[PDB]
Amino acid sequence: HPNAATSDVNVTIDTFVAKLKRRQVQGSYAIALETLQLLMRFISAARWNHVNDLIEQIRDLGNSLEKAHPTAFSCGNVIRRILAVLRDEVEEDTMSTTVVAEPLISSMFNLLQKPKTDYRQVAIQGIKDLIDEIKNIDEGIQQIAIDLIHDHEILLTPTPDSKTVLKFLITARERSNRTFTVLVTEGFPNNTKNAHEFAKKLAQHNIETLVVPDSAVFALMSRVGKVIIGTKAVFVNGGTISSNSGVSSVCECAREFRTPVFAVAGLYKLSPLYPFDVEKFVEFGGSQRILPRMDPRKRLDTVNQITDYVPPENIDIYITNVGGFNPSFIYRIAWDNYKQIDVHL
Amino acid sequence: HPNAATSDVNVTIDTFVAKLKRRQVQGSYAIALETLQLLMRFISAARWNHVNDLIEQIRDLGNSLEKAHPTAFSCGNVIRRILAVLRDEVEEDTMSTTVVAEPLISSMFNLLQKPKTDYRQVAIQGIKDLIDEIKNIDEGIQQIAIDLIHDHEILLTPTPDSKTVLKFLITARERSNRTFTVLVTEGFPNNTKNAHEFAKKLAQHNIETLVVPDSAVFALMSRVGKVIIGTKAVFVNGGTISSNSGVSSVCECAREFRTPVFAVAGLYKLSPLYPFDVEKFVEFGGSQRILPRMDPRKRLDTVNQITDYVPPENIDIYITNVGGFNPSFIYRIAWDNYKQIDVHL
Repeated sequence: HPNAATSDVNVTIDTFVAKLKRRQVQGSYAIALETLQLLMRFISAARWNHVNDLIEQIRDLGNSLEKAHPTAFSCGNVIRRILAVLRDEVEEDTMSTTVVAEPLISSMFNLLQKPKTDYRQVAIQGIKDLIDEIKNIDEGIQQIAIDLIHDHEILLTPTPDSKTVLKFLITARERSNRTFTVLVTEGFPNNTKNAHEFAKKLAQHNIETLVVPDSAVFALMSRVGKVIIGTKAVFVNGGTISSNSGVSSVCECAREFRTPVFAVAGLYKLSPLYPFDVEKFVEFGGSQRILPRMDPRKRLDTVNQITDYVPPENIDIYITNVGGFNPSFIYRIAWDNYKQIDVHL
Repeated sequence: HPNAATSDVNVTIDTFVAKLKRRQVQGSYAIALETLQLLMRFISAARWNHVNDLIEQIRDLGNSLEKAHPTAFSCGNVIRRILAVLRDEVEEDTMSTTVVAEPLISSMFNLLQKPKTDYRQVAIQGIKDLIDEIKNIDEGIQQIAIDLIHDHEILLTPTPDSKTVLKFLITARERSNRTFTVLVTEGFPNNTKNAHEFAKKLAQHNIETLVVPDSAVFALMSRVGKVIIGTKAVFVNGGTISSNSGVSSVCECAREFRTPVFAVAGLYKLSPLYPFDVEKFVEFGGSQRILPRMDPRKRLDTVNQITDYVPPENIDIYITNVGGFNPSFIYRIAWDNYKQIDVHL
C-alpha cells in the first residue's frame, strides 16, 4: 500500500523517512524507539475492527520501511516482533470465536497439512512491554556476563560505540578484584572519535587503557586472552555485522591463534534474514575522511567500507538478557520470537 | 669380523659391552666419554702399516659396537666424527703422495667422475677436540637461549631428564630483569622422580614452580607461551628421540594450539643415520613398576616404554653450541661433521 491515507492521520512518518534516508537519526536503539512510537501512533488514532487486513497493512508498512533503508534492520525486527505478538493472540482469539496438542512449542507438519474484545488494550500493552525490554537489557545481561572474566587476562575490544557494551564493561570494572587490561582499536574511517571517547570513559572509571592501531593485530594476539565485540546486527547462521571498521581481519587472526570470542547481542537486534553474499549486505564508506583534493583521485581509486560482516566460523559466545548462546544455535532463539512466513514481506 | 684379533692388545671392549647390556653406564655423555677412551686406547696400542685397512678395521669395530647396543647413538656419532676427521687428512695426504677445483666445500659430481705421514698425531688431536666439545655445550647455547623468553610469559616443560635443559633454564632464570612462570608435566612411569627433583631445584632457585599432572595439560593451554623438549638424540630429517615419557602428546597439543616448540641438545647427540622405524630404535621399559602381583597379571598385559619419538613437523628450532638451526637445515650440520661414506658401516 502506498502513502496516500498515511499522511494526515499520522504526521511524523515523513520525518522518520527523512531521518532514515539522510541519516538524521543516530543509534539503532533510537531508531527502534522511533519505530515503536510510530506503531503506537498508528494504533491509537486509526480504527480498524477487522484484524487480518490490519495485519497485512502493518506488514506492508514494515516492508516499505525495509525497502527505504537496506542497512537498518532494527526497525524491521521490532515490527516483525510486534507482528508475531499479534499473531499468537489472534490465533488464540479465533479458537474462542469458533466456540490439538503439540509435542514441543512448535510443530513441523502443521505447515503442510490443513489446520468485541480488549485486543486493542493487549496490543497497547505489548508496545509498552517492548519499550521496557529495550530500556532494560543490561539488568538481564549482568548476572550471566560477569561469570567468565578472570584475573590477569588481557581483553581486546573492537568496535567501541554502543552504550550497552560500555555499561557491561563498567559493571565488570566496578568489581575491583577482577583484573583486566583493555586494548582499544581506533578504527580508521569512522570509529576514531568514538574510540577516543570510549578510552576517556575508561580512564574516568580508572581502567587500564591501551590505544591500538589497526595494523597491530598479529603482534598482540599471542598475549590477548578474550575478545569482546559490540555488534549492531545478528543473523541466522551465526555471522554478525559489527559497528564499522576492522572486524573481519581481527576475527581471522583470532581464529588462527585460537582465541575465545565474546559478543554483546540483543534479541531485538537479532535478524531472521539470511546473509548469502558479501556483495549486498556490506555497506561501503566515504573517501572524504581519508584524503583531501580530487585531482589525484582521477587515476587513483580509494577503497573503504563502514559496516563490516563477519563469518560465523570465529565467534563463539552471544551474551543476551536470557543468556549466552552458540552461533550454531542462535537460529532457534530467533525462531522463539520470529516466524518463517514473516521473513519475506 | 670377530674379537679374535683383539684379545691382549685391547681388552676393554668386553667391559664396554657389559656396561651397555646390563645398564651399568648411565647418561649419553658418559657413554660418549667411554667411547672416546676406547678409541684412544685403540690408537695408542695397535699397529697399522696400511691406512685403508686400518680404516676398514675401525669401521668393523664401529659396526660391532652398534650390534652390541643400538640405543647408544652418541657412541656411534663420536666414532663417525673421528672417521670423518681421519678421512680429510687422508685425502690431503693422497694429494701430496701423488705429487682440483670445487664450487663449494663439497661437490656431487666428484662421486660420478673418476678421482708415510704423521696422521696419528692429528687423529689423537681430533679425539681431544671431540672431548673438549663434549665438555661445554651450554656456554655456546646461552648467548642465543636467553633472548627468547620474555616478561609475563609462561613456559611448559616436558622431559626434565636432560641435564642440559635444566642448565639452560637456570641460566635464563639468573637474570633479574626477566620473570616467567613454569609449568612442569610429570611423566608417570619413567620421569616422575626426575620431574620431582627438577621441581625441587626450581624451588631452590627461587622461581614460581607449578607441578602439573599428565592429565591437566589441556586446561592450562590457553596461557601457555613456549614449549621446550629434553631430547636425547637428534637425526637427519629433524626427528628426535627424547629422554623418556610424556613428550609426544604435549608436542601434539602445542602443534594444535600453534605454540612454539624449541629443542636443546647438542651436535654430539646428532646422528647421520635415518630413523626409518620407530619400533627399531625406541626401547621399551618394565611392566613390574606399574602394577603388583603376578598370577592375575598374566591376564593383564601392560604396555610401557622408555624413549619417545616426535615427528619433525612439530619442532621448529634446534639451538646448539654453534648457533640456532632448523629441522630443514640440521642435515647439513651433520654432513659438516660426518662424511658421506661414513654413514654406512
